[PDB]
Amino acid sequence: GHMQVARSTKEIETSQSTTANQSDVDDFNTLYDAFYTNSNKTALKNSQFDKLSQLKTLLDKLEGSREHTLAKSKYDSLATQIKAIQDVNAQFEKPAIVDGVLDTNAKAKSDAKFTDIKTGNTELDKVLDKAISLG
Repeated sequence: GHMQVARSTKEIETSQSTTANQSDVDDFNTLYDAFYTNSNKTALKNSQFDKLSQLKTLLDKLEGSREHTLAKSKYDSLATQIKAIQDVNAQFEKPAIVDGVLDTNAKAKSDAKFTDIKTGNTELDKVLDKAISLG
């Protein structure tokens, strides 16, 4: 076209393989940060789990970019932490890791089949566990 835009006035990026965008990354990281009840990311909010496919979507926004890696390693991480939560919550009649904290009020179903899930998030592992300890 006659506009001619490039990396010239779009920050100091490009020419270093593919790279993500903040409309890709920031929201990713944000919704991602959001899955975590705290920024230590040692605990997970369950309302965010519905956005895990969205976090995958934002990671999908990272898709094709280098950030994707990092962010897949964030995403997949976060996804696992929640999936873990899900896994074990999924064993209860009602989730028992909710907001990084287990629901002792939960009900480890007759279908509850727990796994010593390591998400890499220890405190989460320990809350994952928490639930399993209801099981």
